[PDB]
Amino acid sequence: SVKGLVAVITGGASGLGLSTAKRLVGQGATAVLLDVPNSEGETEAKKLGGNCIFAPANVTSEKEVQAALTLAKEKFGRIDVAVNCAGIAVAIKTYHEKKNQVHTLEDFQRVINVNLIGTFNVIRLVAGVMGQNEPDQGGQRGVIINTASVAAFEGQVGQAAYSASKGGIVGMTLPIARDLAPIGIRVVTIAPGLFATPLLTTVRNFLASQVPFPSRLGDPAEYAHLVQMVIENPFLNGEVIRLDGAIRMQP
Amino acid sequence: SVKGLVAVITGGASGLGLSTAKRLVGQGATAVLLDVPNSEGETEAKKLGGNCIFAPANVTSEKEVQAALTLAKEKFGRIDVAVNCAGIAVAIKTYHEKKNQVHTLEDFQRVINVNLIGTFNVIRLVAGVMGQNEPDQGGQRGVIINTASVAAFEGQVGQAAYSASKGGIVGMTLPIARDLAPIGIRVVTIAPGLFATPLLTNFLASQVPFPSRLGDPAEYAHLVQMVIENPFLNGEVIRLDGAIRMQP
Amino acid sequence: SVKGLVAVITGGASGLGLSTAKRLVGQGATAVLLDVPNSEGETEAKKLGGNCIFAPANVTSEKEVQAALTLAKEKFGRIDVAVNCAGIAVAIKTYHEKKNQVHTLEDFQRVINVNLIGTFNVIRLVAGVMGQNEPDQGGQRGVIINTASVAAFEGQVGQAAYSASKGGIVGMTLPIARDLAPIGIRVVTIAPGLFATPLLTTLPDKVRNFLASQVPFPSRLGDPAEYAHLVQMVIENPFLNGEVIRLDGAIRMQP
Amino acid sequence: SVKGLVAVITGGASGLGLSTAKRLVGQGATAVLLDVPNSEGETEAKKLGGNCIFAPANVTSEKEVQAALTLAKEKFGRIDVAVNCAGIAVAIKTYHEKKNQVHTLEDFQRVINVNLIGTFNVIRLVAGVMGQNEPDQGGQRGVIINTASVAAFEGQVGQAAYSASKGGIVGMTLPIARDLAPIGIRVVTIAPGLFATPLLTFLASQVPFPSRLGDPAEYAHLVQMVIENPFLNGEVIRLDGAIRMQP
Ligand SMILES: NC(=O)c1ccc[n+]([C@@H]2O[C@H](COP(=O)([O-])OP(=O)(O)OC[C@H]3O[C@@H](n4cnc5c(N)ncnc54)[C@H](O)[C@@H]3O)[C@@H](O)[C@H]2O)c1
Ligand SMILES: NC(=O)c1ccc[n+]([C@@H]2O[C@H](COP(=O)([O-])OP(=O)(O)OC[C@H]3O[C@@H](n4cnc5c(N)ncnc54)[C@H](O)[C@@H]3O)[C@@H](O)[C@H]2O)c1
Ligand SMILES: NC(=O)c1ccc[n+]([C@@H]2O[C@H](COP(=O)([O-])OP(=O)(O)OC[C@H]3O[C@@H](n4cnc5c(N)ncnc54)[C@H](O)[C@@H]3O)[C@@H](O)[C@H]2O)c1
Ligand SMILES: NC(=O)c1ccc[n+]([C@@H]2O[C@H](COP(=O)([O-])OP(=O)(O)OC[C@H]3O[C@@H](n4cnc5c(N)ncnc54)[C@H](O)[C@@H]3O)[C@@H](O)[C@H]2O)c1
Repeated sequence: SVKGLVAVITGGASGLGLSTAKRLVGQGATAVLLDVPNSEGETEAKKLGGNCIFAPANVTSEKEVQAALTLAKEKFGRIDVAVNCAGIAVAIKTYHEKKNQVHTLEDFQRVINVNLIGTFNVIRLVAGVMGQNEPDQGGQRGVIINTASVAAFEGQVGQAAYSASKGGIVGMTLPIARDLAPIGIRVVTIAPGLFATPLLTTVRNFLASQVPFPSRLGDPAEYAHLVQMVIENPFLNGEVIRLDGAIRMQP
Repeated sequence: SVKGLVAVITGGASGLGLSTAKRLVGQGATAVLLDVPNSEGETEAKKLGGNCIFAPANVTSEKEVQAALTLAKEKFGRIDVAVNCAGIAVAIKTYHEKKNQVHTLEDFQRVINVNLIGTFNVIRLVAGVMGQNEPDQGGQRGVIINTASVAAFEGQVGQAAYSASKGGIVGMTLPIARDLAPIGIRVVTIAPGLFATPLLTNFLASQVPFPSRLGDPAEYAHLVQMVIENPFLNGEVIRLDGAIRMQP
Repeated sequence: SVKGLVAVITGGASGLGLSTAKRLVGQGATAVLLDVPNSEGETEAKKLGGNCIFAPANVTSEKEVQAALTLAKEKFGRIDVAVNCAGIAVAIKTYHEKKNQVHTLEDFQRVINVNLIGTFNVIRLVAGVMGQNEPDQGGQRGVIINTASVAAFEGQVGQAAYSASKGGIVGMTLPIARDLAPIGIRVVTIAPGLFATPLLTTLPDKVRNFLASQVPFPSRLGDPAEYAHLVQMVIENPFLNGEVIRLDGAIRMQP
Repeated sequence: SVKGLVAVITGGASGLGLSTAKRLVGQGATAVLLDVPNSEGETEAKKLGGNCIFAPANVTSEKEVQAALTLAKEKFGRIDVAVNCAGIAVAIKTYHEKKNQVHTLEDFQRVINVNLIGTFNVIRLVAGVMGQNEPDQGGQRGVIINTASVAAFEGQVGQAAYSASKGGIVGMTLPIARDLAPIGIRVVTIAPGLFATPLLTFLASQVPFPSRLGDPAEYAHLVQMVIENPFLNGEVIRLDGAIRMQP
C-alpha cells in the first residue's frame, strides 16, 4: 500500500504525472505536483483535494526544486517517493534535407536540460531529503521513479535530442541505484510507448494503429498503475520497464 | 483486480509458482498447480482450499499439459491467466580443461527441454483455450507470464544451458505477443535475480545492491499480479533482482 | 590477418557460411565446410581449392560433428576458429486464428535442435580441440563466432521458434565466453538482419519482394560478403568477446 | 580499405582517438585531430606527417567545430569519416552520505556538455559536410562513429554523470542513423570497456579475456572495420574483453 506516503511528482499538472497523482491520492498518499507556473498545477491540485498541493518549480533550477522539496517536507513531514514526469519533446531531424537545415545546438541543449539534467536535478536533491528518513523494516528510505521512453531504444526520425535525453535517463538508472543502495533508496525507470496525453492528443491514430495489443494509445491511468506497483514492490530496483502494448517503433 | 480469474501455474508446487498461487487465491482468483507427480502439489493445493487444485503434468509432455488444461477449463470454466514457473537448473562448464570434461549434449538438451520447450508447449496449448474467452471490454482474452532469469543477460560460468534456455524465453516473448495480439492475449516475461526457493538447494545475498538479500517469492507473486492487472504491459521482459548484475 | 588459421564453418555449403569460407580462404586461411551430405558442400569446397575441404556432418549429431572436427584437426594440425552458420527457419504462428491451428511441438523442437542445440554441440566439442593449441603471445587459443539474428530482439509474427533459438544463442554467448576465458577462447555472436541467401524463401512472397524498403541504409538486403568481412574483423580483434553485434543496415523488425 | 578517406577524429590528441588516427593514416587515410588548443594535438599531427593535421577546437563550441571542419575541407577537400572520441569523466556519487554531499548540478552538466552535447555538435555539423559528397557506388556519403562506454549499461557507483552522457550517445545512435539514411551516412557507436589511456593510466584483473586493459590500437582496428563494413549501421558494439561492470 501507498497509503500515507508522500510523493513529489514532477510534470504533475498534466498527462502521466497528473494521472499518477490522481491514482496515488485516491489510494491515500499525499502528492506534491511540481510543474511550471504557467501549467494548470493549481487547478489540478485543488480538484484533487487537500492531500495534493502545487509547488511551482522548473526542474532545471536548483533553487526552485529545493524550494518545492522544502515545501513538501514542511507540509507533509517527509518525502517517500519522487516520480519524474516533467519533460518536453521536439521532432527535429539532425539534418533536414529539403530545407538544408542543421538541427540547432540550442534545441538539442534545451531538450537535454529539461529531460535529462532536470530529472537528475530532482533525483540528487530528493535523495538527500529521503536520506533523512528512518528506514522502514526492510531498510528502505524512499523510491525514485523516472520516465524515459521507448525512444531510448527505437528513436524515430526527428527524435535525436529526445532519444538522447531518454537514453541518458536509462544509462544513469543503474549507477544511481547503486549509489543510493547504502541508504535504501530504490531507483526505477518506466519507458512509456505512445500514451494519450497532451503530447499526442490521423497523425495520432496512425501511431495508435501500430500498437500490437491493446491497439490504441496507452491510457495515462495505466502508467499510474505501474508507478503504484513499482512503489509497492520492494525488490524492483535498477531496471527500466517498457509500458507500450508491445510496440517497436519504426523510423 | 484478479478476483474471479482462473490461473494455471506451472511449477506451482514450490517456490515462485507456489507463492504466486498463494497470492492470487488470497486475492480471489482460482489457481491450478501444474507440476510433476513427485512434488507436494496435492498437499499445497489442499492447504489453499477449493479454489486451488493440483493437476499433475510434466511440461515437456503435450499429452499431460493438454489433459491439465482441460481439467482446469472443465473445473473452473475457462483459463484467463497462465504463469510458467516450471524450470530446472544445472551448473556445468562448457569445457573444463583440468578434468578435460566437455559438457554433455544430453545435459544441455534436458535444460532446454524443460525450461524453453516446456514453456512454449504450455503457451501454445493455453493460447487456444484463452482464445475461447469472450473478449473483455478492452478486447483482452488472457495474459501469459513466463519466467526467464537474469542469466539470460549475465549468465555465469557454468550457466550455459540455463542461460540458453532463458535467453530463448526472452527471445520469443515479442514474437509470441505479436502472434497473439489479434486475439487479445498479452505475453510478458519476468526475469528474477536470486530468490529464496528450493531451486537453491551460502554467500549469495551479499551481491545484491538493495535490498541486500535474496528475493522473497511473494515479491515475484506481487509482480505477477501487477502484470495481470496492467492492460498495457506486453511483449516486455522485467528484471526483478534488487539491481544485481551477475559476475562470472 | 587470418593467413594460416584453420576455420571450421558450419552451414559452409551456402549463404553466409559459404561467403565466410570464400573470404577467409582468399585471405589465406584454411576452411573446413561442415554441412549436410545432401548439399553443394563438396562442389563448393572443390571450387575453393586445396585449402577448403568438405566435412559432411549434421550439427545435431555428436558423432558426426566430432568426426568432422577430428578430420580438420588431423588434416590441418589444429583448429583456430569455429563459425556457426548452420541453421534453418520456419514461419509458423503460435496460434493461427483463421485456420484454428496451433504450432506443433515438434516444429518448435526441430528449430531449437538445429539452431540452438546444434550450435552448442559444435561449441562444446570444438572448445577442447582449441584448448590443445599453444596460446599465442596474448594468451589466445581460439575464436568461436555464432550466428543469431535480429529475430532474437524483434521476432516477427510467425517467428516464435526461430527467435527462441536465436535468443538462446544470444543468452549463452556471455556464459560460454566466461567459461572459456581461462583457456583463451573468445566467443562472439553476430546477429544478422536480412541477407540475400537461399534462406529467404521462408518469407511469404509478397513479403520478401518487400524487405528493402524496411532497411534504412543501405536500403537493400545484406550481401553475404558483408557478413564474411565482419567475421574476419571478429577473428582479428583480440579484445572483442562476450558480445552480440547486429549487422542489419539499422533495421528494426516490425510484426 | 580506408585508403584516401578523410577522417576528422575528435579527442585525436590522445588515447583512443590518437591510436585511431595512427592506424588510419598508416592505412593511407588522411586525418584531422580535433582537440583542445592546450592538448598535444599539433605535435602528434606533425609526428604523423603531411596526411595528419590538427584543428584546435572544443567540441562544445559551434564556432570552433565549424572552423575545424572548414580547415579539414580546405586541407583535404572533403570529409568522409568522423570519429567522436573527445570526452571526460568524473567519479562523484549522486549523494554521498559520509560527507552529506549531493552531487553538484554543475559537475553533471559539464560531463553531459562535453560528452553528449559535444558529440551531437560534431555529428550535426559534419553531417552537413558529408552530405556535400557525391555518393559512392553503394550510395554512401560518410560514416560517423561515436564512443559511448560500457558505463551506458553497467554504470558503477560514482558514474551517474558519465553513464548519463554515454547512455545518451547510445540512445541517439539509432534515430541519427535513421535521420541520415536518406543521405547515405551510417552512424555506429563503440562502447569500450576499460582501456589503457590517460583516462585510466585491479581493473585489469576484472576483464575475463584477454585479462588486461584494452590496447587503444584494438579500438582503432574496430573503427577501421566499421568504416569498411557497408552494412553496419545504427548499432552499438561493446569492445571490452567480456567484462560486465560491478558497482
Ligand atoms: N505521452 C507519451 O506518449 C509519452 C511517451 C513516452 C514518454 N513520455 C514521457 O512522459 C513524461 C510525461 O509526459 P506527458 O505525456 O505526461 O506530457 P505532458 O506535456 O502532458 O506533461 C508533461 C508535464 O511536464 C511539465 N514540464 C515540462 N517542462 C518542465 C520543466 N522544465 N519543469 C517542470 N515541469 C515541466 C509540463 O508543464 C507538463 O505539465 C515526459 O517525460 C514524456 O517525455 C510520454
Ligand atoms: N529461485 C531463483 O533464484 C530463480 C532465479 C531466476 C529464475 N528462476 C526461475 O523461476 C522458476 C521457478 O523456479 P523456483 O525458484 O520456484 O524453483 P522450485 O524448484 O522451487 O520450483 C520449480 C517447480 O518447477 C517444477 N518443475 C520442474 N520441472 C518440471 C517439469 N518438467 N514439468 C512440471 N514442473 C516441473 C518443480 O517440480 C518445482 O515444483 C524457474 O523457471 C526458475 O528457472 C528462479
Ligand atoms: N539470410 C538471412 O537473412 C539471415 C538473417 C539472420 C540470421 N541468419 C542466420 O544465418 C545462418 C546462415 O543462414 P543462411 O542465410 O546462410 O542460409 P542458407 O540456407 O543459405 O545456409 C544455411 C546452411 O546451413 C546448413 N544446415 C542446416 N541445417 C543443418 C544441420 N542440421 N547440420 C549442418 N548444416 C545444416 C544448410 O544445409 C545450409 O547449407 C543461419 O544460422 C541463419 O539462421 C540468416
Ligand atoms: N579509456 C577507457 O577506459 C574508456 C572506456 C570507455 C569509454 N572511453 C571513452 O573513450 C573516449 C576517448 O577517451 P580516452 O580514453 O582516449 O582518453 P584521453 O583523455 O586519452 O583522450 C580524450 C581526448 O579528448 C579530448 N577532449 C576532452 N574534452 C574535449 C573537448 N571539450 N573538446 C575537444 N577535445 C576534448 C582530450 O583533450 C583528450 O585528448 C572518451 O569518449 C572516453 O569517455 C574510454
